[PDB]
Amino acid sequence: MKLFRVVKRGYYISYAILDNSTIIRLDEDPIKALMRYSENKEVLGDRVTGIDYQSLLKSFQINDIRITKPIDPPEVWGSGISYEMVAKILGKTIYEKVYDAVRPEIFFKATPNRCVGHGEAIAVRSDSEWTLPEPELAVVLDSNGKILGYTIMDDVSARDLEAENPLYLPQSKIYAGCCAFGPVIVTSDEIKNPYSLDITLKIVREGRVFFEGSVNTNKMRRKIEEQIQYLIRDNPIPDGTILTTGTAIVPGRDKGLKDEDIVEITISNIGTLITPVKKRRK
Amino acid sequence: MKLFRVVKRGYYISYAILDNSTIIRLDEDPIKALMRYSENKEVLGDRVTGIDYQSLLKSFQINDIRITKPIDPPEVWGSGISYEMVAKILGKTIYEKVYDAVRPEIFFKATPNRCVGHGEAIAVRSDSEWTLPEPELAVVLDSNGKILGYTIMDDVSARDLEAENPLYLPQSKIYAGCCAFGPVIVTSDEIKNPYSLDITLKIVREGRVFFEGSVNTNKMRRKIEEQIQYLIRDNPIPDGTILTTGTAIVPGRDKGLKDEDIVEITISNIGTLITPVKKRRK
Amino acid sequence: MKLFRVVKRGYYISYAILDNSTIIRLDEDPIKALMRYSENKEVLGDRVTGIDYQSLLKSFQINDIRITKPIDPPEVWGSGISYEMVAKILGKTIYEKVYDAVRPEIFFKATPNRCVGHGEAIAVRSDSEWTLPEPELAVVLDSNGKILGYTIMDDVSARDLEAENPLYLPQSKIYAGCCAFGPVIVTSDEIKNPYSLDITLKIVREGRVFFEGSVNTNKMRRKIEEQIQYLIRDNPIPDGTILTTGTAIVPGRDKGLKDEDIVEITISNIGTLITPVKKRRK
Amino acid sequence: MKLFRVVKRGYYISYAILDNSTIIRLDEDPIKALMRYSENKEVLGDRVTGIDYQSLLKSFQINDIRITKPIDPPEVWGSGISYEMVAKILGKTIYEKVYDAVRPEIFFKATPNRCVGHGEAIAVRSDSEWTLPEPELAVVLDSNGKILGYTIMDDVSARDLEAENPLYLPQSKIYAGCCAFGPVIVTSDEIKNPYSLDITLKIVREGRVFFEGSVNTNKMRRKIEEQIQYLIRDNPIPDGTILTTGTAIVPGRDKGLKDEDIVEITISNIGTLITPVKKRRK
Repeated sequence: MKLFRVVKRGYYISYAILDNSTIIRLDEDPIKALMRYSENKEVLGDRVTGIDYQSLLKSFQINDIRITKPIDPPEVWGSGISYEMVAKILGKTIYEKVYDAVRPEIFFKATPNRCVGHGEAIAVRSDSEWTLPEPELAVVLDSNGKILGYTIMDDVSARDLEAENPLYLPQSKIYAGCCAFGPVIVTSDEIKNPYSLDITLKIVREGRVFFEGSVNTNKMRRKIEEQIQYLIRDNPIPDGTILTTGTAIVPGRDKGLKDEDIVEITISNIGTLITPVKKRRK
Repeated sequence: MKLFRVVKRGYYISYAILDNSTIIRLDEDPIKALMRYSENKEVLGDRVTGIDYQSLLKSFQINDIRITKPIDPPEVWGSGISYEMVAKILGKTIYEKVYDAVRPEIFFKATPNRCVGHGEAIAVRSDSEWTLPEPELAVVLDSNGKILGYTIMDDVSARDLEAENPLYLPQSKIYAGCCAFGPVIVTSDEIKNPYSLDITLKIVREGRVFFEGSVNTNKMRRKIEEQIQYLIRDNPIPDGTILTTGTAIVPGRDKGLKDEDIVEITISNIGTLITPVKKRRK
Repeated sequence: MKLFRVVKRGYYISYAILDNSTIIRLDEDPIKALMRYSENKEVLGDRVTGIDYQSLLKSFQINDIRITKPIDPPEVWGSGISYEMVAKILGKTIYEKVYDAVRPEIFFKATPNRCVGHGEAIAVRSDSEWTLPEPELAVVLDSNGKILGYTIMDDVSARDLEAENPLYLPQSKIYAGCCAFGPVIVTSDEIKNPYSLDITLKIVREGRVFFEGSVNTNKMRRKIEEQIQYLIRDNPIPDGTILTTGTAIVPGRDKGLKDEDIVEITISNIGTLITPVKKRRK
Repeated sequence: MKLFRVVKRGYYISYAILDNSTIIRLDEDPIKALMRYSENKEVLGDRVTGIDYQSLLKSFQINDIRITKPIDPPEVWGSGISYEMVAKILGKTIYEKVYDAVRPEIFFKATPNRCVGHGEAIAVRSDSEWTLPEPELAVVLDSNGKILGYTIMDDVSARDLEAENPLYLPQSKIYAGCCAFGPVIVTSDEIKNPYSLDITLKIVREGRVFFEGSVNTNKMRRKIEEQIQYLIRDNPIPDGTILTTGTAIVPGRDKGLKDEDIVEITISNIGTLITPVKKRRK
């Protein structure tokens, strides 16, 4: 099952694609719907025609329906340095110490209103000279830490403020439009092996491929279930929480984002998340 | 006005004390009520007798009413190193670089369900050997960053995990019972000078004053309005957000919290916030 | 307990008077509150001062509080010809046949929005030349038919349309402002004997006692519990239904109501319900 | 447009048939949806397949969907003696006086919870020996009295209690299961001439046509818009009110309903409303 959501005259409607490319309109709340599928694979709703999923992906809007965030995630948490490869602890950089330590990095990324979806604008902080997208695999979680599905997430990071001091990390990570995900949430059975997926980042400036990069999830050192385990320890998370698993694609110092740019992120079996860039006014 | 809230048979009731020690039961939501007072000092409700504010402070519960968090803060943000006085940037420690830099530290502290109030238990992470309370002045904010009132907050911090690596800071700061505040929210006109208040920390173990410390807010280097300014920049905050302003009282390596302890925090004009300690099971 | 309700800035607040003239503000819905008292006589709320019940009765409004209907009755049912003393069945008038028959009269009187309260205007139909108030004792009922309390009701009746044909009875009885009740609902234990109460009707025109009449409930032939029994038979009634028990005070053909009139109805132990009259425009 | 509604796992879903036999699932509340069509004929929703309208009509339930009342009518009002052809006024029977008078009969029939729909059981009062169905054309109304659509209604009447005394009419007309309507609500443009429709009543006992009768609406003396006019005069009605227009098909004294019977009512362009009969236990 692949689940997406549209906004129509100020209200939401959630749809799901079954393997045979038939579209079902959901009776239930999308998060609630994912928990059900996670148990017995039952889907409650009616089969619809006239919903052009393929056009929605390309054109975002058709008539009076517009695609958006597939769900409203109550909490979004991140996890950095999970692939194989200035502030320093006794000679070693903080990043490489965490790479080797038992305890992974876990941080609070976003609230639902700080997130955007397919075809909506991510933002660059008014006071950042160097902001990069971080293309990551992300998981949707229930309150016990059970994986309800997968999606593409863009962990938008004001890399310059982070470099200045690791104590500025929250300011670098949490802001309006700091996070984008979609275009769907694929159920768990739609991905046989999560550690064998291709993630591709493209930044597009005035029709020009300004950056192109790729990495496969088989290069992920720190496994997903360990990230989950450390996230939920003594820490209650609501149903529909998203944990974003980290990035391997890191553009250079010169590849910093700016106004009008287009960030396209592709992951096998999920699709391509396209977000325009809007630079904040001081 | 001094505003508190009780839980009675599974529902909340909000009350407010006017200077002449008369208690008013509120018609409005407490956050909504604070926004009103912030404009024209109007309070909507009826005068009540039989509500023993003074007993509630000492005994927490009377008959079927129990005092709790005065409001449900949609977001709680912290701000460290704001008073005058290992990871390091070119010789200098990360903490002292932020002490001198233009940009203050701002971090996401808690969601409302991760907070507790007067007479409820703060927690120590199951995997922390050294956790300290951080006694701080805290402000209640509207969406524009206007100060709606003041309160006492305990920024409960797993100091050992933080010391190990600054990237563990979120794990050290965000968990169930990681934050406590109360016992009231005092309106802005109840504090003529916020930079002239006495904050006192006491940890009590088996009847014993295990730690006692004090500092006055006139020692606050980084001012409050600057913390607000940096918090809201490109970052939308909901009505009733609490920003906690930082601590000067830091117990030693040997004064780490444990099960059954009592943390009492006193600030002039606000009162005394008392929270028992509960140590988490692995 | 004597329970009343005010409207304050577009919202309701319910209060209750305990025998010792102390006023309690209710935590619960008034209908829900009556069901509780009906079981164990428990009242949930806080004691208030500054609510001037006695002024409210006389002046209707004080500052920003105005007295109104004590509850929103989901259904209002009437019962005619219950005291001892043209359409006709085999010589006898329909009214006198029902007087003698086993089966009492039961009719649907009003929906909640067709009702008004103490100090609000009852109406006369635009097409009625002869409308009279019918001063009656009324009972508040739970879904099983248990008496939750008593009140005063004015069954406002377009007597001329009724006289023309008994099939016009619904049109004579159901309209905007066709019904008024209050000023309180007295709990069941506040009336030792319901069949020993004085009901008094006064119509007041330009300061003038235009009509004065009285009757005692000891003259009630058809008992209340029989009316209840016939009302609920095969007929589900919601909690807080009001059944009005019938009238003995009937003004003459010349005493028909008109614009600006004042209808005052008094019953022992309950009080005096005052409603101005407004004549409808064609 | 022809609009119906199902109950599925404790919740409602509303569908509409467009002339070309395509089924649309509604985004809006059905009453709200009818008001929209009444203005500009716009319908908000998605085209569905797999909803077998024709099976629903015949079998009531398929899988986990069951057809029911097409809407929840806030108020149901009746109107008797509207076709061309003991209590008496000066020699003439009350019924024939109303037949000739300017003022039609209007009565309150039911609340929504006293109504049932296609395939659900109408009831006979436990104390009625002679109850008949009254097959009528019914209109759905907005608050101004504008006709939003048409439906079939069964005005179930305890004819014996009515005959005994016209003051028992409410008891004869208002009870649990006293009213049934459906199976759809047809929009106004689906009926070119409301005064040219065939209404057919069949009572079925153990496979046997126990009664069969028919009449055409061209025999309706008292017109519909006059009934509306008299209904709303000084009397506010909510959106989605149903007014039932009266019957011409009256079975004999021997054709009284009983347990297990099947009442089938057919009207041109609307369909056939089928309701089993359940006799009440004393």
